[PDB]
Amino acid sequence: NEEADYLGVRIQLRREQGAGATGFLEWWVIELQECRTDCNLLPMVIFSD
Amino acid sequence: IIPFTAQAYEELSRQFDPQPLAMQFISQYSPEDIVTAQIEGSSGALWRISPPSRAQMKRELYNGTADITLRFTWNFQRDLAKGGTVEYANEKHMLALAPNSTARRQLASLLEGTSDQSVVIPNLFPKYIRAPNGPEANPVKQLQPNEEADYLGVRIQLRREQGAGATGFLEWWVIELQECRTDCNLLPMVIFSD
Amino acid sequence: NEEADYLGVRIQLRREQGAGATGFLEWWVIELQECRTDCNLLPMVIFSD
Amino acid sequence: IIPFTAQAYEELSRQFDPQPLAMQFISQYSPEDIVTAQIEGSSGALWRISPPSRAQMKRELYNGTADITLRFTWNFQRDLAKGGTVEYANEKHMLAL
Repeated sequence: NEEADYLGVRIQLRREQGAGATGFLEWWVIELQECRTDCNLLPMVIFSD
Repeated sequence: IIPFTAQAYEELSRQFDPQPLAMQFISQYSPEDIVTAQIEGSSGALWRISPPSRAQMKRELYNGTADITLRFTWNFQRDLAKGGTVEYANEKHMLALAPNSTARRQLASLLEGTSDQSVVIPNLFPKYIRAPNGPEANPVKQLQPNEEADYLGVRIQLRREQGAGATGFLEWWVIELQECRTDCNLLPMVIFSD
Repeated sequence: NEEADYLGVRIQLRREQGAGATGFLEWWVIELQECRTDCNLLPMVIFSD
Repeated sequence: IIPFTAQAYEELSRQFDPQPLAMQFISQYSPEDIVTAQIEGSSGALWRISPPSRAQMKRELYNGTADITLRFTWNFQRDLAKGGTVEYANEKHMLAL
């Protein structure tokens, strides 16, 4: 189904501030929508010729 | 990366109609072979310069007796699945910012963050570049016959988001063309791909 | 002696703070263990075929 | 990237004169083939590391029971217009801390 068989990605914004000012260490986190184990890992299965 | 319309090709032709060597060069390329890279004039990266490196750069701009080399580089990635043997065609321009020059002092005052003043650096941006089937992305000597003297002046600014507090300085450089009239946030680089 | 003839590296953490908050401009510095002149330079000798 | 002067080649030769295998290797290269890359010892990038990644690295250095691999990598970009079929020559050293 091409695009319809692609996994949903849960996106988060992590914003370390350090409780003070506007110093914002900002980075994005991505998780798979259906993660159960190892939500910190996105297993991409690559078939190398 | 926008390919030339037939109108942009007629406009480039009308711009260079007085130079028979420029028209002889333009006539070797199709509107599909000529691309305008609309390079955004805000740096796509924050300037992560170490505080001692910035203090050294400030000392070298104000007090340095050696020429400080301003290097403008371009590098064109191509589709190897469309053919050719070279994925990357690149080259560099290099202006010597002479000691005590106006541009060197104005780029030194930008580092103080006390001035809304842009530095203008003449002769820095080759508008017309050949991307040949080899690795060397040479400027078009037929469209820029005075070489460095036909390169556009670049207005450089330091943007310094602070957040009104402390020394947390989100710093990045902005570049504009000296003669920008429309879209000053874009630097149209005209690339002739072989 | 392969690994035993490799130079020791002195590593430092530089931490510009700006005397305030947790805004930490952090970067690593590396020096050669036996640096005498130009400790800010690591001379790698490359034999190009 | 500074090519070897004839003096730097004589100095390298005088450094390795006691090792006949080293002199046999040095004698295969010209002063133009040997370059000193003067790598600046300050990182050319700020260490962005996320605060949780830094806290994890600190926990793994102090309390980690597994060996933490310190990987030193070098990668040499070459001019394809000077010839050869390989733009990038690279390798890695890996110390188990």
